[PDB]
Amino acid sequence: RPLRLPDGPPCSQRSKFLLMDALKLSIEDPGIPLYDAIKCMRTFFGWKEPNVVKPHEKGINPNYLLSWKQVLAELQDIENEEKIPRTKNMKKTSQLKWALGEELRSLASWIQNEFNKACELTDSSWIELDEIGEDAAPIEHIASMRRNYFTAEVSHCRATEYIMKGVYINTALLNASCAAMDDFQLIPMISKCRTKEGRRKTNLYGFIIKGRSHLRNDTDVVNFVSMEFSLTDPRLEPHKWEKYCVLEVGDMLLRSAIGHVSRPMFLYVRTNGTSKIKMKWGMEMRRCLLQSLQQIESMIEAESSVKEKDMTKEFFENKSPKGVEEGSIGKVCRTLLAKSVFNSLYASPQLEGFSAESRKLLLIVQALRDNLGGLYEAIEECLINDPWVLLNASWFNSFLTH
Ligand SMILES: CC(=O)c1cn(Cc2ccc(F)cc2)c(C)n1
Repeated sequence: RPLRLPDGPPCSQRSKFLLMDALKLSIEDPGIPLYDAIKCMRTFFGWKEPNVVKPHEKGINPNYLLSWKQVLAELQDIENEEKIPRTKNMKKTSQLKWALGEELRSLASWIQNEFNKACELTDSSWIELDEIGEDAAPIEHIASMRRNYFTAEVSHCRATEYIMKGVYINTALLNASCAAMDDFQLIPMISKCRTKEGRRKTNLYGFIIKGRSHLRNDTDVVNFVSMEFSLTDPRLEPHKWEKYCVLEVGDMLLRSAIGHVSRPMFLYVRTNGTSKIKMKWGMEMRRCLLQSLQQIESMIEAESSVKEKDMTKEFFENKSPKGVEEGSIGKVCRTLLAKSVFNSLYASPQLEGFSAESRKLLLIVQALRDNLGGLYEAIEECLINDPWVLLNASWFNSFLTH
């Protein structure tokens, strides 16, 4: 019996920042977030008077518009002051006070598309060669080989960009939460990468503005407004953007498969919140790299025990198994990594419940397949509205039909 997935309106985006829909303004950098952000802004000349093109149905849309216009205005002030300050504390306007706070859903196709996008390779590297690991001593020879092979396959992976993006914004927000407790601080969303030719690049995805943050404990919430560039027209999948007000803010000139084209640039705005403990996990997202490697190392040490010989080279160079189901060893590494990253990006008690209880039903059907309710209500009580959980339930059902 397949799990019954819930009927209802399509599920909507709930990550802390854009994933496949993000857009970067970038520079080849010659280290202070706000200076880097302003230089990134200055690379774009297609800005225009912003307007709402997908309203937030439950929020105050004029306040989101006023908030983006305030960002541009206060950045314009910074540009007129002789020095550029290290940080920028927003005026406590009424639109920002409002925005900072002072049901069954069915599976939609977008979340699978997000996951496919996370597995892809980008044209830039997002981690250094020795990024993975915490070891006090030098690693032994086999451990080194395995980490180098693995890193070669995931260093350019889109899921790794999400890791580093996530690490940056969580560190910046958490640091601001105790260094500027009473300020509506403007926090640029930045990542850094290296192009195939070795050039260092600094990327701006947008900004967040934090609310008051007297975080007395791990579960105290700090609210924030995120404002994120995108080329995704929200009118194509409106259900995805239930939680957002979306602005059109510019026009960008692009190289494409039909030469130069001009496409509108959007700004995805929502209010959100996070806690000390979730920001600490966000700072730890590089462990996804380490957890994924360790799942690969289990597979290598299984083939190795059987062959009475270390199988690291034969595993990563694909030289007994007669193929790779996902098509390449590279795709297996990036698939494992994307699962770990999405578990972190989309963490929830629904995911936790689903993971524990679906594994129980897994082993039971495995033992029935090899040798021939209640647990179902436990799993299916986690199938409410979360895109990541619903997708994983959809995947589990394929593992059942097969
Ligand atoms: C209307 C609009 O959207 C707009 C956008 N810019 C670009 C800009 C703004 C602030 C900066 F600190 C750097 C660049 C300008 C000048 N107007």
